[PDB]
Amino acid sequence: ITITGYSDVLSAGPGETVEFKVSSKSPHPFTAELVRVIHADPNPAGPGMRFEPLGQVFSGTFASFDKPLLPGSFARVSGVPAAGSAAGLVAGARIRPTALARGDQCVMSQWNTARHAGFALLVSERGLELRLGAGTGEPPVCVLCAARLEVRWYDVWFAIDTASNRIEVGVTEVDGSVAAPVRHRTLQMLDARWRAPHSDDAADLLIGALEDGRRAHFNGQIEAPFVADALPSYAAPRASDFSTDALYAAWDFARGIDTLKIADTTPHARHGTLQNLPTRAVRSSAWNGRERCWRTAPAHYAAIHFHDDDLHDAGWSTDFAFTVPATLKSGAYAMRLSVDGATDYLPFYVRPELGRPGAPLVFVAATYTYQAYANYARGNFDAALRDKVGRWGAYPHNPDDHPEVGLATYNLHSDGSGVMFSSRLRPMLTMRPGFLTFDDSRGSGCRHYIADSHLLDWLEHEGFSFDVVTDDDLERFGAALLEPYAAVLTGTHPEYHTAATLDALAGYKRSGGNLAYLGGNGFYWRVGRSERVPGALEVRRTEGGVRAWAAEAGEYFHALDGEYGGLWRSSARTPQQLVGVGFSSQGPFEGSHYRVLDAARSQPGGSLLKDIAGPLFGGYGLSGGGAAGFELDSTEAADGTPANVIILARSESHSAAFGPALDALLSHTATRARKTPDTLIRSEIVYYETGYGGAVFSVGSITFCGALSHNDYRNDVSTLLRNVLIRFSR
Amino acid sequence: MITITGYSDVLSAGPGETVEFKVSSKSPHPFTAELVRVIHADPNPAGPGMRFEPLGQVFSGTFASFDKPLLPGSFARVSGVPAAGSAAGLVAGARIRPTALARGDQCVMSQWNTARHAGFALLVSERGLELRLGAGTGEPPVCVLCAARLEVRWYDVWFAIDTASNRIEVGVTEVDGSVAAPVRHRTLQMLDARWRAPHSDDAADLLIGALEDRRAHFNGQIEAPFVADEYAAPRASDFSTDALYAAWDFARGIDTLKIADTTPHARHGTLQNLPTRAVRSSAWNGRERCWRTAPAHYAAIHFHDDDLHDAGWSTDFAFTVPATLKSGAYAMRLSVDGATDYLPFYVRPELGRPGAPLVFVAATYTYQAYANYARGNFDAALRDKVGRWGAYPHNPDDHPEVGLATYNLHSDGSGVMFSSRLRPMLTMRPGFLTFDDSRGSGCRHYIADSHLLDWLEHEGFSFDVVTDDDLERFGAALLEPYAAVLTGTHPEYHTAATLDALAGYKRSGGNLAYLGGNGFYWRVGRSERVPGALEVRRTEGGVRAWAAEAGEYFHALDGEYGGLWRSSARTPQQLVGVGFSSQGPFEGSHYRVLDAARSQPGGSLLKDIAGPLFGGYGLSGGGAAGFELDSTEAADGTPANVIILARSESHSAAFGPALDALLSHTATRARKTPDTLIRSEIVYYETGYGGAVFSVGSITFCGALSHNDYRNDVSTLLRNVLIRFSR
Repeated sequence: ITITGYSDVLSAGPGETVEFKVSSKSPHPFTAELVRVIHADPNPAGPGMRFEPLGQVFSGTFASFDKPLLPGSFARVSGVPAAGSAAGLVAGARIRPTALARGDQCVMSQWNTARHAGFALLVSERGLELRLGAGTGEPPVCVLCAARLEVRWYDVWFAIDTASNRIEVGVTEVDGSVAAPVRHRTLQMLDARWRAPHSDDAADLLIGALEDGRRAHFNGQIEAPFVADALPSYAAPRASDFSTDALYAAWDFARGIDTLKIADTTPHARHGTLQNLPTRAVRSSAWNGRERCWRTAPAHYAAIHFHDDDLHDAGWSTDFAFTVPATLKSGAYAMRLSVDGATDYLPFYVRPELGRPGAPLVFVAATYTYQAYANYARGNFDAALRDKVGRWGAYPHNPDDHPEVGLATYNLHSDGSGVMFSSRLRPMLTMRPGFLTFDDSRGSGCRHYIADSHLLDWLEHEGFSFDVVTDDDLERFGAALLEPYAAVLTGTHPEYHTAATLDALAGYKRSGGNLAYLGGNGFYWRVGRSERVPGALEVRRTEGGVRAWAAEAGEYFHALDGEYGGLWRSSARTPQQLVGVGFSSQGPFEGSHYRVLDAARSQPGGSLLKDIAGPLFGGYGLSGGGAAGFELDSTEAADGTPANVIILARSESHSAAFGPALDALLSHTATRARKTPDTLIRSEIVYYETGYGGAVFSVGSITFCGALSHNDYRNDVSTLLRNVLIRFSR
Repeated sequence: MITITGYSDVLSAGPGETVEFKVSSKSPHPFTAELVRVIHADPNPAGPGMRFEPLGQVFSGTFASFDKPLLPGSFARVSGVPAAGSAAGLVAGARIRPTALARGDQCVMSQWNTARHAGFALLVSERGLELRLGAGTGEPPVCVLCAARLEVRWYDVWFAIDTASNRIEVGVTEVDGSVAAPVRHRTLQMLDARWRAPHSDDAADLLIGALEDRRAHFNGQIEAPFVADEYAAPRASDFSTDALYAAWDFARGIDTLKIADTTPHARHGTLQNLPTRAVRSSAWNGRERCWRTAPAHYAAIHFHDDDLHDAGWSTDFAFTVPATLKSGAYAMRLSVDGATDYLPFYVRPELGRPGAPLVFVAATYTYQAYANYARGNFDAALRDKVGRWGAYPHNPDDHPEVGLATYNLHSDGSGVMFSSRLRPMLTMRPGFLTFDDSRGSGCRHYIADSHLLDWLEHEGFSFDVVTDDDLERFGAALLEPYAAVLTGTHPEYHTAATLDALAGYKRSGGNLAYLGGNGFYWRVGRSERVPGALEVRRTEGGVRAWAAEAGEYFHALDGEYGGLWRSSARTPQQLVGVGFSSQGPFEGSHYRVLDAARSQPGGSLLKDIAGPLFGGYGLSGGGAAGFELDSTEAADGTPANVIILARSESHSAAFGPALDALLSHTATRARKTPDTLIRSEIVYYETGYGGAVFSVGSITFCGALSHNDYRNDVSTLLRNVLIRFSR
């Protein structure tokens, strides 16, 4: 990737600053040009790429620097002497290694590279290894304790004892009640192959990695590491076996589970800092199932889960800054970067000032959802799609070929556990104009930021001015930010929300506003977030539902904010309470048509179908060739669809590959309302008045907006949306 | 009409222990009780038919018949209290969430001296909120209606009698003021000496949830009732506490049957028929999910007009186990006027004093969870089949007076979380048929388990019997003396204690024979505080007759996290190597031997089984592999040394995957297609502790044992296993 980057914020209002951070592998400086993005789907059968060049609002040329991406989580303890004394050195931890086949993985190390002094305790398929620095002249001392370690809890340690002149390296299985508990040690004569360190041997202490030139990132859980300077007053030594004058450090990971800090409990207070956001709020060895909430039982959660592909905050220097001029209208923009024929875009949004709308409509860019899906390496970037990317001139870089940009919460880590965090402080290839997600046999295969530009393009063509706010903005400002608008429109797929963003949308309905839910599968998953950890989103896929992975029992509560994660249904807030329909069926990326219930034309809101002949409509579009496709929502009175709901149309004839949303099932033959599951395979367009003054219009299909521009913006789907927004702006 | 039925206080007793039998008999003649040992309880003409050993010379009696009633519907009784009110008047109210207003008058709170026509009652209905005041011996009661259309939401309800201003007020206000059209209604009526301050002789019990005139059982949640002696609803916090007659906080004692009064009057009460505690109250906002650490979010109780726990029937006779009566499955045959019933119980061996090499576990937790399951399938054809086969004559579908199963919904649509064993349990009767089985007997649980006990006796295997309740009490020590432990056809429901007894038994070096399907799936809650009650909350997902509400996942009885054992980090495969993977209709199919299996260890078990198929027959759905199926899953803990000896094939299309094993409708947790779940796998493996495990992973496996007079491949297979396990 010749040039890429990211921004610190994804939105800013008048007078606010966005910092852009670029990494470029060219020897020449790069150019940045401000553009407004109009249409981002490069399918020739569609409107194609469309920008408004705004080079005179902002343009620059800036020096190029190759900034690196370094995945893998670990903890650093800084400002510490080299551990050890003339009596010796002891260090250990309780561990659960989840992926020993991936090579040397360091539990704990302290390594002064220039002086070749220090220690390292690693695990691998060969067992437990101690590496001791031997000075300028000699290769490192290395002691292996051979053992076959499984994905289970172990105590591991090493002890250097000068008095008896021995090095001990040992591992013991924590649960003694199993058939064959592992207990091995290796004893080796010390023989002045080690001596007490000098003040200049000092170096940082790492947990989870080794810094001897950063490598050997650990996979799995680590709990209660400690370091001692003397013998205690065969079994594994632990922090409690020592008098506190021998303890160099004993870290208890249960303290500060919503922070990046690891606390030392000795009077030394040698605290440390986690890098690249490993997973806290996970079970530790004391967990027995009587406690499920880390907030009231921290001792059952005294572990951290490290992953050699964790990625959060690249730390890239800022190359240029941008302040929104008070005259620049609210909208979807990007900084176009250029070097040596290569392009990238840094997308961002200009947010209207609070209470000072610039248009009657406001669009919500579903950045929480974009971030949850960021850099989803789907394993689908094959020959046909790689070739399709060039023919259409689409964005060239896919996460499948570029694993250095990290994973999406829809991926698994290298140890097979679910990816619970997604950072926006890294290049987000999936949030790029012209990016293709699927090799769509019948359309463009576009999603999220790119699919949403179908709507923004259609709005501008049909003469609707609109402002833009993001999920972060609703998080910051609440319902007050939406209140001034005659209508709020969502993207194609607002899957991910916090209670604050749900509350903003609800409070907007209560203010009397109109809500146009123009997507499918909205309001499904909770995310967690925190002021302490900006730029990170947390997803825990609890209980059930349609999910790329399952959270483990007892790890259902978010680390960042302490809230119960998973499906919004599992926090008593169904989609149908917000928008009258809810996720009911999922299939492949293919669309179908709607059939008007013409009974609707008489009933309230049926005038919305004025100038749509029927009975069917919408059998076309840039997303799978059909206005009702991919993921579908339908009414359910038992989940809170209001009694005054007017079902205006219902989709039919999807392929057999469409199936029911698991969380709507009591069994494979019965839904929660005790219907057959096949009645879930349908998208229902509904309209209803909220009783607050305004109304709701919901389509319940992710591909609905992919039909808007069909046959040069003249089609039944375009007529329907014009009708809705004309109605909503009276 | 059920002429004679009854139940026992306990379902098992060891030497020197007593079982009390409680009978209701509608005959004017006395009934006889006779001890029998149950051999085979399946009345299918094509099978071994009913089979008992009469033990009338061990115990027989004759007893007077008494018609004892069944009275469903939960409520709270506060007794030993004066009649509420003062010369200034009377105020009473509560926060409620009514779940079924169409079912008629439902009493929030009442105190009614019937002889004196004195007291009050506040009720809700589709017509609104009604006050009834006693008016004295000569006159019918005063009634004040406040008309309103109430939905399933939280409301404050009240009435206030104020003599100074000569007004009666009845009112209801919707708790959530932020909704579009919040309900606020009241009715004002002039008092005019139509009510007067109570006298000491007007005293009577104060009820919450029903009226004693017992009728008008309430459906829904009640929170913070109280009594004191523009406009807003009065609440307990509005009163000086010496004007407060009582204010109950349901958050205290959530794991008890007691409701606490917070005034110095301490007018506590006792819940009847086991209403549902540990449920959300009005303050619940989603930040708390555990009642044990956030009681203020759970200060409501959910009443149901069909709750039923503890009939309170008097004991008619008792039986003490003689040291000479061997451990086994017995029953008390009741007899009067041509009518028969059976009261089943078990004789449990003494701890540490085995009487046989084998011990069988009667899965009484599973029986109880399914007790009196009214399936809606007792139609002409099955009613006709029941008479022809001479089967047990009474079905829950015809007798709602015996209450529901945890597989039913209450009349308000909420899940049935509790099942009492202190009531007639029609489904645990010899000869009771559950299904109209086109290919067999349609038998389940206690009756299906007797397929196995009959086969054991035929083949010369002596065996002792313990129940789930026994493992709860005694643990692995009760199992240790036996060379093998055998399960029933379907040990679905378990506690941490019963799982631990079986696991600890494996670690002691024992042999385990899992002869069923869908075992070790659901958690139950229980407590010594409430003997005879079992609790089920169907949390998260899985194949479930109903879904628990978010935030109500912890048991009231024991504070434990309910639902699937998977959701408490204990898969079936950790215990028996296979786990629930497919569910279908009551139909069985055959197994196919895995050709590798005969070579590696445990392959001798297939000795003298031709193959490659076997077991395409049986009294349960016509096949040894049917109904609910278990299979291996390495990701769920199937031990690496597991030997898959056979695998079922050719189940009907109606068979589908276990929901909790799915990440989506096209992928399992191990990322395979769901169709690979549709299979029963018989496995064998060594535990590493000295003994081995044999699991069949099929509910209908033992319905094949007696096929062709006990000579058949399934019978050969089980015989091989048990001789191996008893060497």
